[PDB]
Amino acid sequence: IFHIKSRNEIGDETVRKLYVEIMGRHSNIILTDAAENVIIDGLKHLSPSM
RNA sequence: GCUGGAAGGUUAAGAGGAGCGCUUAGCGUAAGCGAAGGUGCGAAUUGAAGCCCCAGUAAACGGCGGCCGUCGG
Repeated sequence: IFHIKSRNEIGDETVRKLYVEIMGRHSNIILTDAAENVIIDGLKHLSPSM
């Protein structure tokens, strides 16, 4: 977990998670918006096409 | 389309009657001004229904889609 606060370009203290599922080969750096727990940019898919 | 509302816009004829002309006494050296009256044109303001507008209505009119992916977007 990385508790990314941000005194961002506004001044508001926008807090989120940045979960990195370190899993060797197929890991995934995931900026998880903490208050919503929503992905905002991720790496590996499973659409769930299967 | 109908039913309803319709704050508001716009909308008549009509009441209008600000003013604008012309005639012409009189004033006028001329130039012209010109009162009154007449006569003609007349704006402002007001002017409903209505349509503009907002609802509701499909056993009203009427209408009942496309593109990408592999059923979803």
